[PDB]
Amino acid sequence: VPFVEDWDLVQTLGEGAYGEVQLAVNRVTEEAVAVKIVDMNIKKEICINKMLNHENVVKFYGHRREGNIQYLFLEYCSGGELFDRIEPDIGMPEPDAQRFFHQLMAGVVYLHGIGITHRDIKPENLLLDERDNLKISDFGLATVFRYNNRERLLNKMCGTLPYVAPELLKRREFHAEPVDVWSCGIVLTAMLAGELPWDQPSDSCQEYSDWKEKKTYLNPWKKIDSAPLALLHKILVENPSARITIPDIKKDRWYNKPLKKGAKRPRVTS
Ligand SMILES: COC(=O)Cc1ccc2c(c1)NC(=O)c1ccc(Nc3ccncc3)cc1N2
Repeated sequence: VPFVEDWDLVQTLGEGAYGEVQLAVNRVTEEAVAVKIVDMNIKKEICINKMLNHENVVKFYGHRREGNIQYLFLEYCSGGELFDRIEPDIGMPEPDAQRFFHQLMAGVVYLHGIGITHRDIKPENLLLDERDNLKISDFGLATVFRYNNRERLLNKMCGTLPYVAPELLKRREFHAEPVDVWSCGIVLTAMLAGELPWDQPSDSCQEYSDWKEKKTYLNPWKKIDSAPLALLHKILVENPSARITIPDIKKDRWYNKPLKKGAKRPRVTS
């Protein structure tokens, strides 16, 4: 009973404009949590976080206000960022990328199902727990696109340019779901080639023009096997209304290709 509410801040997990994130350890139980410290947008992040409950979404335990400073208690992910599992210019083994992509789809399906769009999917925002289970992180740019079963079209510029869908730069209004599908396709590209295909998806970007002209003999596409590449051809489609939806990604051949063995379990012989 005494001291269970006490947490020691043992190290910095992240720093930025928002403030900082510290790894906190319970004085009594030694449970590890991530505490987001915002100097003080944050009201919306907390409200969205209160809605979330899924195995592939960073869990929100609660918040505390100490005058001006807000403390967000979040699920600690000991495996760090997916970003650091991507070898520059190489990527990672295709069965690992497939497993992470399955868990990313489960997370995004969940959020879209409750009418939430993350709006900044990228490997820095995809964390790994002790068993390498992927968790969608940081709902600071997230918003509600569906309420009372009515879709709201988005118009605000949100995200990170290499991961943003082309409609965000070309259209005044756009559907939220194809934008998250697109960023997931860029994450899959990064996992399989260890590089981003373009600085941004605009016609003034030579690499983006090459892709629309189907020059897949060029990098990063040359490093990707034909089966995951065929999926990327359906995701990285400029027209968001013609882009593949998640129910159709779940039917894709590479998505359902057996590649990955289960977690290595202890065994003996004779
Ligand atoms: C001491 O470090 C380690 O042992 C390995 C490590 C490194 C970076 C992160 C984590 C773990 N885990 C997080 O849960 C984590 C939690 C939060 C976070 N950043 C956020 C920023 C803003 N909002 C939410 C999360 C990054 C994170 N990455």
